[PDB]
Amino acid sequence: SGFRKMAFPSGKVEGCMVQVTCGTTTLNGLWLDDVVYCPRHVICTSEDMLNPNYEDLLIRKSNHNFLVQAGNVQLRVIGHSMQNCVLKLKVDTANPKTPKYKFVRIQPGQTFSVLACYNGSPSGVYQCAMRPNFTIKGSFLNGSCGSVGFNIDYDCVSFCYMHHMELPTGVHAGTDLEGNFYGPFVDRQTAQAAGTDTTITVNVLAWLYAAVINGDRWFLNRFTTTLNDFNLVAMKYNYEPLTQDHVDILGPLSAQTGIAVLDMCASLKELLQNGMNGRTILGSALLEDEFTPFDVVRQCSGVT
Amino acid sequence: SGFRKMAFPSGKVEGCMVQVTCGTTTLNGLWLDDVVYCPRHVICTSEDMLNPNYEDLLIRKSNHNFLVQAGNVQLRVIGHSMQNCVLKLKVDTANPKTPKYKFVRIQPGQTFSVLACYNGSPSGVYQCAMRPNFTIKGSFLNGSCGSVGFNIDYDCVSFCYMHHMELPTGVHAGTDLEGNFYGPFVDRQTAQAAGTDTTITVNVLAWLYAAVINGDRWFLNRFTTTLNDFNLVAMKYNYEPLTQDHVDILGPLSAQTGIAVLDMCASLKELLQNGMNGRTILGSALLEDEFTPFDVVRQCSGVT
Ligand SMILES: O=C(Cc1cccc(Cl)c1)Nc1cncc2cccnc12
Ligand SMILES: O=C(Cc1cccc(Cl)c1)Nc1cncc2cccnc12
Repeated sequence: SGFRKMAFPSGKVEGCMVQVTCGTTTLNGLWLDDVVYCPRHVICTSEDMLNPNYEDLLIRKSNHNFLVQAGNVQLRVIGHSMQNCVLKLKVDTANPKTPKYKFVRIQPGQTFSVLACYNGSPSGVYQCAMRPNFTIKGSFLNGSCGSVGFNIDYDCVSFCYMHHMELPTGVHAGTDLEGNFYGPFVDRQTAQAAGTDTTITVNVLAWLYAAVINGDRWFLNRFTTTLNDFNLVAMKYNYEPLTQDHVDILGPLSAQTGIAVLDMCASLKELLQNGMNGRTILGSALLEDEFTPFDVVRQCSGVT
Repeated sequence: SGFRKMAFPSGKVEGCMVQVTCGTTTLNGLWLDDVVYCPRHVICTSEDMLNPNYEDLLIRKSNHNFLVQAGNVQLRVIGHSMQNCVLKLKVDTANPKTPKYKFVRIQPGQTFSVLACYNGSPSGVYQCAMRPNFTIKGSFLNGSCGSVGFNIDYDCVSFCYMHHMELPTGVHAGTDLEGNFYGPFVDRQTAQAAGTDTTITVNVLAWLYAAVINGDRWFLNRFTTTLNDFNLVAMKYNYEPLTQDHVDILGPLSAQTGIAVLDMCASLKELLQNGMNGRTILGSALLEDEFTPFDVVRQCSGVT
């Protein structure tokens, strides 16, 4: 019993973190096999970040300018290339601690763990969701660039995010491990619109099922709704429209609790229209959307 | 910017987890140097848990009855002893992955990370507080016994908690690494009073300072209070009385923000008396007490 914002164990990722320095900028890199991945803005000075021409800036750099240090040991750089917004530094030594891994592009609404790092050293781990507007509400300070987001399935780490930037609004933007930004962001010191965010409906429903499993049931009502009626309410409250694909992935939670997905939608509709009335659900006074249906089943079944 | 319920990176602890089996019960153990620590109830069957005489139950067991497996490799047990509610299994091999460590008894109100494990395998990591009533509001399923709580200072892991039991109320109880229960609990299948819990005032104030640092300032008011006046309000709302020792540990956060501790107490007093009025602070609609002043400074300064 109990329900927490649980992160994946970070050990497999801690073994991949290194410090990358170029000129006077230092950030984090991810060492997998014989390649170190890091944000390409490691080649910029603060003056360059205004409107950087990364191709020209990288031309002035050579392999010996990229200082890569894995804990205490120095790595020898034998190649460098820019792929989208990431630099790939080929090193002469394969990381002996490379776990089984994949590079994945996650969908908005999906969750992942972040291992926040500074100077190649891990500082903390937390769980978060990729917002529908492709930002993340992380906890990151200067020097955290190059920290990564990931998920783990048994022995395989699927890397989905590399941290690059904090918007003027205090939210975070980054790329997949091929250097493609999630969302419309560019790696420049310019104000950039994140765009309208929405609440991840399928995740709120999954968390309501997690509440029922853990004993919080006060919000269950005698009502039902339809996808159409629920979606009129979701529109009004800035929630993502619920589809049959979302109902389908909620199937296991519906079977576990015996509560039909549309009946749980009616509970969600009532909570959106009336609020919580000073009550809480799983220690929260708001509707939580950072747990996917897969996260709820994993946490409520103990997958290792 | 951003503020998350951040856990310590769990890699150093993942390297210590093993599976311990005795008879038909399997739980987790912590392998440090040549000793494996685990809850002593690993020697019980379900029938024994009613009123176990652990001394008699352990007398029927020999070294060869304790099966300890570290991932895939089997450990040879050359000694066993019971210390309070933990068993210490001496093994013939020192754990090569033993980090620098200490065994500490944490105070109520302090925080720590839990590495939830099943069958010696890590499943997730989360941050929590030891409640004033010596329970923890964890996320644990059957088989999670032996999972540990810890803090990390640079390269040293201070182990503070070993999980033992879930109370009928769904909250969790466990011991320090010398096997002493936190709180009045006994390792028996009997209903046990946890006792009145309270909100950790110093931690709510620390989190309010974290909110100001991260830009959430709507709750700041034109008022001040005294320790005596604030404590009348704290009494009414089931908050721990604030002392000068708590004001002293809030000093760094007061210096960072320029907000006197008693002025922040007046903000807390107003939030307790009026509620949040449908507003949020750091993504929460309630007053959070799972961040200590040290946690706030660590997260807002990036200690690795
Ligand atoms: O945003 C930047 C630097 C930057 C500037 C423009 C474009 C790009 Cl790609 C990167 N770095 C940081 C990341 N996360 C959090 C922060 C907190 C404080 C200060 N810097 C932070
Ligand atoms: O509480 C027990 C077993 C037990 C019974 C009596 C005394 C003692 Cl020391 C231990 N184990 C579990 C721990 N945490 C969470 C659980 C969730 C479901 C089922 N068991 C759980």
